Amino acid sequence: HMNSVTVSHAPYTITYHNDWEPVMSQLVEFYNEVASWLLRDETSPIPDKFFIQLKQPLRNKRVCVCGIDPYPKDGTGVPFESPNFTKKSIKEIASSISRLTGVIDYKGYNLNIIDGVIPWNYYLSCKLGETKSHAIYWDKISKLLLQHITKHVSVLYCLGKTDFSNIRAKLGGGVTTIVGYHPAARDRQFEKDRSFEIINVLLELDNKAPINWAQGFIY
Amino acid sequence: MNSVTVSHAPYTITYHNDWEPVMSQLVEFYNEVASWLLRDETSPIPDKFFIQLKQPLRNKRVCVCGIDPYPKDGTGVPFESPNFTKKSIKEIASSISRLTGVIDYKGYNLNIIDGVIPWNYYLSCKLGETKSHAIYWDKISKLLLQHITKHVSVLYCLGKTDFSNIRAKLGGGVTTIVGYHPAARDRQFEKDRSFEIINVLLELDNKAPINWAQGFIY
Repeated sequence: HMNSVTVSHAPYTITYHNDWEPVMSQLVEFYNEVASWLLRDETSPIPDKFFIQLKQPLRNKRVCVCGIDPYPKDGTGVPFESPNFTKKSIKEIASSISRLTGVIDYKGYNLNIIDGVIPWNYYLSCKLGETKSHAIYWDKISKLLLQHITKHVSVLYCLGKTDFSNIRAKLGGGVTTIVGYHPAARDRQFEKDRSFEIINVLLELDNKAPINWAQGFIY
Repeated sequence: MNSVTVSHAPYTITYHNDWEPVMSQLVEFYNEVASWLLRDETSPIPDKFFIQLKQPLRNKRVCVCGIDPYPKDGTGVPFESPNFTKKSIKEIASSISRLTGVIDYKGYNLNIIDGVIPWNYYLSCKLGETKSHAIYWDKISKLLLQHITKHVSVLYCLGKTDFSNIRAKLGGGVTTIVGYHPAARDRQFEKDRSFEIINVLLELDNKAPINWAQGFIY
């Protein structure tokens, strides 16, 4: 179910799943407006990995786990992913799921291999080593894409109370938005955060299947 | 424990200390719209508009919210029913009855429950007309709800259609659930699990549960 459109600058070709179709024209238009600017910065991730998450189906997703932007370094295009399992954020998320599920022995963790879950970066790049530095470039695109995502998922789970302090939640909507502590914050706080369990309670209340968070583990 | 003056009726607003950081803008916003708002007969009466501001907020962990007051005989206390005839509070009491096991009762009040603040998003309607003062309360409503959600752990909105266009900067801290309106005649509120799930959500947020049985009047 894959398609392809072209943008005037790198990565030139953008692959996407059918479910993203209603957005892709405005996306191409918007990205052509800012690409020349942001590409003059070296970025995390690299341009070829900006949009790889658009390959994912959305209709089978019921939970979005969203961070504000990619890792300052070594981003892969897949939000929170750390191939060698070294980034603090994914390690803490893993520790939380470890205590939750009883899985003690694991090599890594990836939110992208969990049924029903799509991990998301609100901004799709940052200047290398500088968090939120590409906000002005992704702004319009960021609203466009997230709004489309929340047309499919039942729960939007944002990580970072400061980062998402001004997010406007739509009540009725059929989408519940919760904002938790950033996993790489301070004074634990994220560790005692039970947002993953809360999500499943919300899902089951909405008569949806719950998330099997243990699926994220890599052995 | 406090008081401020406004230019139109009810001319004065009494409030608890916890509402202090909001009262500056509230007076300003109310003076802007009160003139048009007051040309209609309202439910509730102007002197009952803000009586829920007398409630403490620091000791509240659950907000139960309707879109606006009942079009007749509103008391300023959301969902309150003196003679216990409004279908809303009766369906609610019925649900709480099943949850708590309390069988015999002659009434129910959400406003006498520790940790719970009943709320109406819009603070008035024209007498006999539902959702008619949305355009006057809009700014005020966002301000007051945002403040509440700085304190409560769970926000329970009743009426999916009613709240379908409402957006809010929740922040927190706050888990939101939106359920069917209790007075809906196409729905069976007995099948609603919202009240039961609230205490689960509170436990997951490491808070004490709500004792819903405190609502019963005997």
